[PDB]
Amino acid sequence: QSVDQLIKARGKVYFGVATDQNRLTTGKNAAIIQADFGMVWPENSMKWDATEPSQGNFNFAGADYLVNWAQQNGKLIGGGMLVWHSQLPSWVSSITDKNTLTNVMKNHITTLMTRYKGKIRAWDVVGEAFNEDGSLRQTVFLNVIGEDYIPIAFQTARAADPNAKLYIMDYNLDSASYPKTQAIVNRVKQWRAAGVPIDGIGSQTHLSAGQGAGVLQALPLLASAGTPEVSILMLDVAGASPTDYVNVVNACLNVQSCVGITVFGVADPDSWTTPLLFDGNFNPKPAYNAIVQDLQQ
Ligand SMILES: O=[N+]([O-])c1ccc2nn[nH]c2c1
Repeated sequence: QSVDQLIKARGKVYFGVATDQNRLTTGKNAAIIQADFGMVWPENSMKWDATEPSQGNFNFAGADYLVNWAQQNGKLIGGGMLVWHSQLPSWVSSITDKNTLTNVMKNHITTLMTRYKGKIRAWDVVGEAFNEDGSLRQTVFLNVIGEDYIPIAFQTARAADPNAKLYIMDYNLDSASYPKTQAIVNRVKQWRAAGVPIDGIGSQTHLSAGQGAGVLQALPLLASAGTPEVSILMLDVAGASPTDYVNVVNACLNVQSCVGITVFGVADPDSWTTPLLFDGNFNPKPAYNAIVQDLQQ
């Protein structure tokens, strides 16, 4: 059975998966994605290192491949990460001038979003902008542009493609008692009150064993920021316990603004702790069956 079809029948938009050309050309990834997932996200092909490895010299081959594959197979598409401190070319981090970096960041956002205009359901505009204590991570963007880099990124993205849902995403938003979760909520509330177009908070849900339970409280907390949408993304779970996976699914089911869930790959050997839903033989694991059973009605 298809977790995407079943979650849609529960009123959600999609059950998605991260992938890219190297997965879709090998093994059973394409067949599993065709059958079981309604949205694809690029594991790497839309990050800054892949798409703009030297300034103004864009490489769209991998991103084009994924977008084309998705359209041919009837899948929704997400993109990202537009602004991130990891996988960032040295030519970017070497910039110390505010105007220069602002213009570079805007051009990077606008170029990618314009190329795929109208084809992308949601973009991860800014990723991993928070320290664990809830302060803002001191990246080149923060240090050179200042705190306005987040407003600027979102305003630029909205102008480039107003069809897309614009997300901020972060990890360790899995417990309501951890400072980072309330901190991003507070800053997103404030940004939106200032007119910044943040449509979504995406929770990069990389769990250890037993951490699914806390998501039942953390995801409603994220939704209290008042964004149009929240989502689970890059989901994986060390040990792949059905209990942890079912808890995350139920958290999304319980939150009206949660639009869907994306799992961080297909088969365990291709994971970034056997933490995915398909084994090395590309067979569904107990956690996959448990999600199916939970979503059936
Ligand atoms: O939901 N995802 O797994 C996922 C993977 C790669 C991404 N890049 N930007 N957003 C992403 C989400």
